[PDB]
Amino acid sequence: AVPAYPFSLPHALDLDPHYAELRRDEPVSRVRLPYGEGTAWLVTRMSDARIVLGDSRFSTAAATDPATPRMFPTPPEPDGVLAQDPPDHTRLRRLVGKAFTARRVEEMRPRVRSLVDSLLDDMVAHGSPADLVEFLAVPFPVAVICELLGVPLEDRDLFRTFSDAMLSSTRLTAAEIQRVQQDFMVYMDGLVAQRRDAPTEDLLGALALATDNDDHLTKGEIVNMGVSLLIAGHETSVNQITNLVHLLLTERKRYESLVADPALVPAAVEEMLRYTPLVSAGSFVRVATEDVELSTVTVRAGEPCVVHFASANRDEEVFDHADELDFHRERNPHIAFGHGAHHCIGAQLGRLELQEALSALVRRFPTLDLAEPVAGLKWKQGMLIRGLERQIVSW
Ligand code: HEM
Ligand SMILES: CC[C@H]1OC(=O)[C@H](C)[C@@H](O)[C@H](C)[C@@H](O)[C@@H](C)C[C@@H](C)C(=O)[C@H](C)[C@@H](O)[C@H]1C
Repeated sequence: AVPAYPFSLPHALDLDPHYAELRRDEPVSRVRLPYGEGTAWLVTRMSDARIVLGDSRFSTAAATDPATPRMFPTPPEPDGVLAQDPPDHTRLRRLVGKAFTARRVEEMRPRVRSLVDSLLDDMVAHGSPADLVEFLAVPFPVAVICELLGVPLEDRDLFRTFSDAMLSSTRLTAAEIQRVQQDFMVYMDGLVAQRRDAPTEDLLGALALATDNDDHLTKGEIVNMGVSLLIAGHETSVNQITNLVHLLLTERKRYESLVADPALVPAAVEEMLRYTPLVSAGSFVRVATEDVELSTVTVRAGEPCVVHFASANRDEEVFDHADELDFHRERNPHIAFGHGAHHCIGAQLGRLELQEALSALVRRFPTLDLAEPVAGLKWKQGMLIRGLERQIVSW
């Protein structure tokens, strides 16, 4: 009876035109998600998005029930941050949030700028043409989160594999993913356990203290924070570097406009954050705990809702010429980093990383162009997020 969401297999970074139709004439529409049972409201507009994400009457904890609609094979892990409601959620985030403040993240620009340069030095050693993914997109975020978290850099292939499986949408089965979660939890649990009598000066260390020094928080929750930070810490930024670079080079003018004014980069990062559907479709589901008014509908208590971040970021009531990509927007109140209690904790880290990668490239490689055809570009399929597996560039 009700439409299947996602509405189509994704292509590149392009939005299904049905989102625009929905925004205009049915901003809160009912849908059938690929897993779980029953039905959920899809929220396509910014005003409503902020209510689902921002309001205390929406619970993510309530979506841990296997019967709830969701975008992924496995029932959500109860111990994950996305599934915690405040105040427990607040305490959990407090454990680690100090290190992610705008101010602390800013402290890293120097380590991060060196790291980027070093990895771009190794790209020039190789010489054009080269795979931007191989040389920059993967190794840069991976190094940063490894050094931040205190995760062995030699284990990249291990945690990348794990992380890719947990961000599966259509690709893997419930059992394959459920398998990987236990391995990953055991891996992380072993990693924090190494600090029982070898305390470290890193997040995993702080995480280890919390497991032997906390009454409010379970060990499952504390350990799962480590896996959430490690998955997110690289999966987002790695794909997001390729996404911005794709958007820049497909219409060379954009890349050209940044070479002209490298101070634009930060605003262009914020723009491309708004434009890009990093989350391919949907979001972690929020279940209403009381009736809640949206634009066109009152969501009833127990009814699930899901948000498409990218569609809210194409809302014509809040962005002028929203279907157009523009680095000179005066205001840009996007929700590329979500909104409310679960606003991404690495928003400042992601920004730092994207700024520094894009700056360095725009300074150093003015003659950067896509050295493979747009048609054969290998976008990743059946994962909850989008990005390229390779990006061969010439200079
Ligand atoms: C370009 C970079 C990034 C983008 C676009 C991005 C996007 C998002 C979005 C949209 C959410 C909201 C999910 C929801 O509430 O339904 C989110 C949550 C999250 N992000 Fe990110 N993110 C980025 C970078 C990072 C980084 C670098 C880390 C970690 C180092 C990270 C860790 C997280 C975590 C843990 C959450 C969930 C926290 C919670 O449940 O409260 N993200 N991110
Ligand atoms: C339905 C789409 C979402 O994926 C999920 O909910 C996944 C099942 C989460 O368990 C993933 C693996 C967690 O590690 C996140 C903390 C990663 C972080 C980057 C995000 O929050 C991300 C935006 C995420 O919410 C969306 C991709």
